[PDB]
Amino acid sequence: LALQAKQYGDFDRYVLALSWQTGFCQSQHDRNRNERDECRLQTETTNKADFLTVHGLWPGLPKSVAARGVDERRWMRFGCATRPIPNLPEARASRMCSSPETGLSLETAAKLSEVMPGAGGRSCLERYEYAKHGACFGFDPDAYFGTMVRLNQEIKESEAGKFLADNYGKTVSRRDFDAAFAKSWGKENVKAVKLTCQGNPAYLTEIQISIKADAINAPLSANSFLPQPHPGNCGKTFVIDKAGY
Ligand SMILES: [Ca+2]
Repeated sequence: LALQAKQYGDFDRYVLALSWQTGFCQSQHDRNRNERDECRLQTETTNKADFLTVHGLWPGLPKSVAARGVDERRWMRFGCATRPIPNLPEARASRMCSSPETGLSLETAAKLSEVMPGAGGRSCLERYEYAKHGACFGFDPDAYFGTMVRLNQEIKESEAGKFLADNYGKTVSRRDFDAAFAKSWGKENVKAVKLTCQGNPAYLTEIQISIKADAINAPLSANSFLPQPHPGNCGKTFVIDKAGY
């Protein structure tokens, strides 16, 4: 089912946010944070690429919102909660479950759980994510979360996901990662990716990909991406963290 905005739909992109699950857990641990049930339960699996989980799908700054004075950073920080508009209740990471239940169908909830360990349960990551990046757009939750799942799978199945899989636990260079990405989607789209790392030596924690708003309901190709200015804080070499602290 197609993902369509009903309000503030005049934005040009979506940032698919994927996290290297193992790395994510590794960081929460090293920062001395409380271990979540998703990390405490985290365990080794057959397809290493499956460690690439869904974090979210974030629409870019809507022109109609920018027109009212909202800037890129404010948008990145508050999303649907920016003022003067859309001005919806702020979604807080410290109380994700306090955000409104999305209305996601049981079927889509199950598909999401398989790839978004933080969804539902006592985390409620999907409520936080929808309140911040979807509610103000009137997105059908099913089409919204259903699209994240699809995109995550296509990524995992491309040379990008395979790259991660083959270098599981190894140190890689941003250069080769870029070649892996460019291999499936073109050299010119390498700048659509922002990588996030933690620690020193740096290890991967998240992958952010800029996708054209107009190409969101189609299988990814070399015309689905938009370059963006932030390479990330990973440096030219980083580690594809393995499961376990
Ligand atoms: Ca680890």
